Amino acid sequence: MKVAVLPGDGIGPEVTEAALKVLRALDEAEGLGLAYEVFPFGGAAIDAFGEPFPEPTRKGVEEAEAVLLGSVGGPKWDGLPRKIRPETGLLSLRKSQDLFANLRPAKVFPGLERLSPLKEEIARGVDVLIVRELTGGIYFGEPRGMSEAEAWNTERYSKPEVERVARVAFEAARKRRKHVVSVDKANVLEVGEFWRKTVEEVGRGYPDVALEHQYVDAMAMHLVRSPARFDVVVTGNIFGDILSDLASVLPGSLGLLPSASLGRGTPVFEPVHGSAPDIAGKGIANPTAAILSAAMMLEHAFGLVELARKVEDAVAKALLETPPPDLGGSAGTEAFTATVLRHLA
Amino acid sequence: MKVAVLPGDGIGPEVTEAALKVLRALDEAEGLGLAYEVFPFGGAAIDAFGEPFPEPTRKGVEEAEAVLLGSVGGPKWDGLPRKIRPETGLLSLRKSQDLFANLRPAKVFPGLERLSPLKEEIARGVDVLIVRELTGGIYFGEPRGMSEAEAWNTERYSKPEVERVARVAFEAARKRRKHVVSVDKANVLEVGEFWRKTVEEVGRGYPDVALEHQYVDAMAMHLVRSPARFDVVVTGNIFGDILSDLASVLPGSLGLLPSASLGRGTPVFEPVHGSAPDIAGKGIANPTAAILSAAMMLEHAFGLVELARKVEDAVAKALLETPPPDLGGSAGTEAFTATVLRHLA
Repeated sequence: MKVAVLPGDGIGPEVTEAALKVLRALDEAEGLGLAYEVFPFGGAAIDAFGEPFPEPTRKGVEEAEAVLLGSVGGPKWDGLPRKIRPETGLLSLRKSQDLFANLRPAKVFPGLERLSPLKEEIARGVDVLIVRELTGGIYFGEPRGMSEAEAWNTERYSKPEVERVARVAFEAARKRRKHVVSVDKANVLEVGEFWRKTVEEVGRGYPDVALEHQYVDAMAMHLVRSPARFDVVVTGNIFGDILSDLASVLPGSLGLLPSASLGRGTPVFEPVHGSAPDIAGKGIANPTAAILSAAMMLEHAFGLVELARKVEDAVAKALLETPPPDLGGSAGTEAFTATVLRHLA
Repeated sequence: MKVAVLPGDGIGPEVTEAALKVLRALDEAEGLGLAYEVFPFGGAAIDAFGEPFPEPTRKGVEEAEAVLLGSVGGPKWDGLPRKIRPETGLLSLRKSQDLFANLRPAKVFPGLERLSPLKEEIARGVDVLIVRELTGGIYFGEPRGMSEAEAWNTERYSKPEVERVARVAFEAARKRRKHVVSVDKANVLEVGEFWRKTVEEVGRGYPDVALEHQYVDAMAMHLVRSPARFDVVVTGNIFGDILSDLASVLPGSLGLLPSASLGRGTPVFEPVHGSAPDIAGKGIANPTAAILSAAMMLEHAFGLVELARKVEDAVAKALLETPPPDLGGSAGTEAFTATVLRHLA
């Protein structure tokens, strides 16, 4: 199990090490053959190397089986040339490994329905994975322009772009509850219609996985009214962006959320939360998102789904047993990682 | 006050007459100079005339100051040629009057936070009006197509299309709480950027109204986390469609929602709910949406905002005092219209 570990900035070192504590603990207990090396990325790399993604890290990410990424970014680097800012190294990293699917799961863990914006009864059992196409669609479409008189942008998708994101949806669903919802605007848009028939054609290779389709405006409505009804959700890039952010607020605790970017090259697992420089070194940073990113790595980079589940369960019990300051408790980083390991043992 | 009344199908006759009872009651009490004539539309018109929008109604809508529209649609007409279906007469009606802005308000009335999907504390005080651009954007953009290899669609807007929907937002905000949020994707899209600077230029003529801008994916997140923060929301057509449906589920009682379509010609005020043929003639249909459409008519077609508010208040008190079957009570159509009139007197 070859991991490139890119802690980054701020709380990045702290939360990344908490996830490595879970992983080393599983490696001793099951013999996963863990091997990892820590590499400079982000602001630390700009300061030490002069660019956020230097060639040592490029090579190390190139040679690894997965990246456990921390958090990148800081005011010190915010004014730099776009070429070398922290935010841009994240895009260089995605590009180098041709990652075309962002996976953002939102889950209301047992006993934390209290944190949801939705009423308990709706929040109970939500566990949905949003698969967002990353490389195409309107942010990248041509033709595009603006004049004094008008502006234009093109939502364009080819059969390969849809097909590849559809297979990561289908494959992900097999590792969870065997249901996929593809979301489109097939009733008004050619893109919609084309997307739908390409996912339905791809669906055929996955007989063991159910597929239905929803129009995006009905899908936003269901994500507030009955989000517990969904397992995996797949859609294009801008709708994936709108629907991953919609689903992200449903647990009501944004710092808990893990992320993964999957593609042709080395996959990247990271927390959705930023580098939170303001509390770096205090040992209060909530590691839940970084430990859950480690769990997504086991599931999606090594196929160790059952291990991923076990880690999630330990996290779930820990959030109840010694809630972090974010959930109104007092358990600092170490203390919280400890009760996860304590449930893991 | 010249009104063309188009009751339509199913519960259309029943709920439309309940709204006319409120209006005749205000007309006697204040001397509004109410004048209305009832015209065939929808399925009733297909059956009597052979088309859902016949020339008598076209002319009557042409000569009126506002349309109070009921609900249109029925299985009997669902198989007909697209040219003459009920759904298509609604589009012919919009076209004839060049209505370019759909206004959908979602409001959690006092004491009905219980019905919301969101926790009480978030649902309390939500009252947001979504203004959706109706004529342009991607559903209508050229170029558009599909081949075996790819599909394409164009999100295109000209300075006039944005400018006109922006002024109905600004004007609507003046009649409520003096704040507008315009929503875009200005950070990635040319359309976004262009939309933003055209609304900010239009904002200048409305010094008495505040303007801020939000990216759509952040705006979906806020509509679940703090929707009470917003007065009027304006955006393009597909985002207006996604965000009007998102906000519509927040009261948790879809049958209550009024709608208005505003433009160059005669404005149309209607309930969001369909014709509900199954309960037509039973006198159980909830009139709240049709009475609230009458109130939106007073506000947006005649500028009688204070009267509109008074009607809304009577509705609010009535929903608490004699809740309809939909809110778990027993008050049928008549009974509920009566306690509105009783608060209105």
